[PDB]
Amino acid sequence: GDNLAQIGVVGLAVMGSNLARNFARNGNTVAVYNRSTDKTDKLIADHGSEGNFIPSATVEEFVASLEKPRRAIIMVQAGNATDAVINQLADAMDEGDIIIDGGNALYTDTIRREKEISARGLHFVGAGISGGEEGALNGPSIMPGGPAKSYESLGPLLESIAANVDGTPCVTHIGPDGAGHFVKMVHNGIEYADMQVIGEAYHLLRYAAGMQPAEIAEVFKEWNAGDLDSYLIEITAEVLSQVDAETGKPLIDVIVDAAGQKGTGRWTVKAALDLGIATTGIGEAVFARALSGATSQRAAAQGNLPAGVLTDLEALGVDKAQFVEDVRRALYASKLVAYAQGFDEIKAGSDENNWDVDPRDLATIWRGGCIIRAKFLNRIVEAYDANAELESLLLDPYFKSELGDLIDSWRRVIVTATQLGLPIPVFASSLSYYDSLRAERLPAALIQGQRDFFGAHTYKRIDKDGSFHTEWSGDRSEVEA
Amino acid sequence: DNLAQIGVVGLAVMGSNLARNFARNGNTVAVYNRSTDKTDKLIADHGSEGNFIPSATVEEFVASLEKPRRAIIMVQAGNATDAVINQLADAMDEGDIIIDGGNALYTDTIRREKEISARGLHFVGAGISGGEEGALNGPSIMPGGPAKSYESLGPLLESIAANVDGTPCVTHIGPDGAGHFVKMVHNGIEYADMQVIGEAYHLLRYAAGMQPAEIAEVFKEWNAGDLDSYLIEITAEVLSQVDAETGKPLIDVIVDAAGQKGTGRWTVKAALDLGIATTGIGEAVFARALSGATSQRAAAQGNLPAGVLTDLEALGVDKAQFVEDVRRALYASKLVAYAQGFDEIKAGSDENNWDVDPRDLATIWRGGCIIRAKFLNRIVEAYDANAELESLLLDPYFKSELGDLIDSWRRVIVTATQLGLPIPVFASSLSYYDSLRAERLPAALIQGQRDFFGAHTYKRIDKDGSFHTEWSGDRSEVEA
Repeated sequence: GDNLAQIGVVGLAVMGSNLARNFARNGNTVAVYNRSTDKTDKLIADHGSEGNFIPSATVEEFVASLEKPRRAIIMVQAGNATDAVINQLADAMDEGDIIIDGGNALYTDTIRREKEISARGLHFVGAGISGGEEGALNGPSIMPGGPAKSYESLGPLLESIAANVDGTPCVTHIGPDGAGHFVKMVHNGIEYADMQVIGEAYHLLRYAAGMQPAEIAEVFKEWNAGDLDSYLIEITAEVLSQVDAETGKPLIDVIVDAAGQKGTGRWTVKAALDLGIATTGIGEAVFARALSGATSQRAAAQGNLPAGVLTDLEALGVDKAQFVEDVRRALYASKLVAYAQGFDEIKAGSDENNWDVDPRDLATIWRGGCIIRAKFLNRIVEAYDANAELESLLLDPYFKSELGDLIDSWRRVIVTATQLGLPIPVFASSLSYYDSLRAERLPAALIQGQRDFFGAHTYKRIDKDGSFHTEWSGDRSEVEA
Repeated sequence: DNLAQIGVVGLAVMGSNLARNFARNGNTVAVYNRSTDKTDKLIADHGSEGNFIPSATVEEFVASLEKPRRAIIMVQAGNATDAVINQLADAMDEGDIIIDGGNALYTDTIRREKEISARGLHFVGAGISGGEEGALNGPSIMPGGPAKSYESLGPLLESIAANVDGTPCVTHIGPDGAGHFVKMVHNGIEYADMQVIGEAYHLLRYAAGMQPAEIAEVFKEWNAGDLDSYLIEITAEVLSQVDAETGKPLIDVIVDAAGQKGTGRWTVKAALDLGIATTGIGEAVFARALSGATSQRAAAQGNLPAGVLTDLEALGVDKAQFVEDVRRALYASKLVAYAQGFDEIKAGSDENNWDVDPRDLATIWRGGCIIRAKFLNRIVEAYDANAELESLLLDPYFKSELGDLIDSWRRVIVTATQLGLPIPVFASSLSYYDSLRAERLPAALIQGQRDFFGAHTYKRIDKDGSFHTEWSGDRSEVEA
């Protein structure tokens, strides 16, 4: 009846609350539960006007106040807190019901949980939810994984709260089991890289070009008009514009430059290492966060490492404005490299786990409700639309056409930065990855040689299939392995 | 009597070679292998090398060991290793010693310690380097476990360990998984050492135009100086080898796909979760992953725009100043890799309660290991002078060297970029260096970005406490 809810949310911290309210604000009847009932009461009291909520003090009431097939969404801390609730819902649920973790869960746990829960006759969906607390309230990006029959009852509910971009719901069936939580973690990694490339551009503009932060804010606003158009560059301009009331100096000059990597960024570069994917952009970005928090080591390194002979833009004879454009092109290229790696990681996760994930879906639903939202994503959708089996976003004709006009600026940026001794982790590592991909012969041939010498590790040959070994200690003849 | 002092479980190449190491060094060695065919091949071929006491069952193997019983496990890492451990503990006496010598994950070793520690026994996780020739001819052995066990075990281990200037390349590392942890960091450092040699060889061949034969000759020249290493010495051989079938240099015929299928990745994962910037080892592992992506390489080869490129001739760069500039970029990039590697040891040591002495490692890595080089003595000296040295880069010797390395370092990154050649570790290392020097890093901006979109608080250089700016409202600042 109308006394039954279409969806329910277990765990009413700010995030679980915001998501329940979002379901209620878009005309869904929503059941809400929390072990400590005090939280439930505070939702009803302070936000009950936003729509039609059905509160329960027990798990068995919650499950009884839900229409069928029963959709419940868990929004408690990741790990053991989560498994607790999952077991409680299955004890109480009937066969054919759908259980959903919407918390930030390692995708390996999601596969374990999906096997066990499906075996118990139920249905398990792991659902990535970006946008933090704001997105959860006003429109997130939803990335759900589980049985495709479950998105049939779940899909239209999520399409009602999801961020909308040009009439299209920023949510779609990702693939089976852990695909959703996997793609959310890749998206958290591709954000560290986005924040890092912007940082690098800012650093080169402040210390090579001698631009104050208010003036750099203006340059980002103008770049936000072009191809780089993104929510992150938009807000970066707001931050650099800010002034500290107390001191009168730019707010950024009064913030301790120490940013922990205590987040998801490190899980992305780990699966990359496990799937054998060169994610140098996200890696360098995660590493750069670690280095910033080395307070004792930075204090001791300060002014104590030799710089070498350094020049400036004036002595090089470099026009400020030409250099600003060059940094913009270096930024763009480095973002492309980061994304090409991230989408490689997606394709490798998908093959390893037989997921059949469509990169087009991710590029489409990441246009709203998350921090990486940018017009840029549309060209990734188009690229895969033109060639499902594109071996790299770099090889898409549009992007390959762009690289043609980026490359010289990119090279000039790494050269100039070295000549002024300025930190450029992603810009420089992206160009090395680029020049690596385009090379006919890499120094791995010699690594194979070293390994065969010290460990009889074997090497393959260009002209003949199978493994081979040189009798290094012996006659230096070559034999089959 | 008629008892073995030490026993080896796992009679494949590592294990048979190890058992044969103990025997050749005049200990009596018990040998047992689940499948008995291997236990036979050993006695059949290498039984003449020393006194082996072979067993078909775990009971017989444990019956042949002198008390306190010492058995080394040399089998597949993972489920195969956890099984042999229970089979041993189910037959051993209180006070006996189980040693795992395989490439174990250090978190399983810490857990295996407490499981076995409980049952009255002692558990040792021992990193064994040097592959199969080192297992026979002299490995570096990095044992972690209870100190009171090294007393029984050390003298046996010192009898087979690689020996350098009369000092044995084995010593107690620290409690539980300390030994397996430093073995994993030694393997990560090995990838960086190999990658920097690659980058140099690449710039000598593609920027200077030297053929393999000539690169060999300049590598033996560098081996007389400060860079003396086993890796550079073998590199010159590899580079001199000619493939008989075609007549072209053997490395021109090798598929240039390394493959990161090793333990190099376990180092970066550990670094990532310990809050340590491992850009050298990281980029080294990344470069291996990239080399192996055949189909993406076939597709990108000749299809990505290079830009305008120059050569050394048009830059007016002298070949001889360039080859010495490359030598210094390699020396500095390797020094960055070692400093990050030793920061990971500090962190991992501090994360547990290990008190690991970095000096022991630089000392026992001088033999057995592929990374053995004269350079390690300088790391020992750096930590003798300052036990709390914040970075190897700051140790006065290393810092004095960097003074003379930095200008060549910058010219190499610059020249490589202008010739479109890939130099990942050389370039990652310089940004890390320039990061360490910077008074203000981009993390200040990142804190601002996070406070705006996630109310993720920030800190201030003047006042104390955490602060947030009402970005969506007044844009004022309110402590939280």
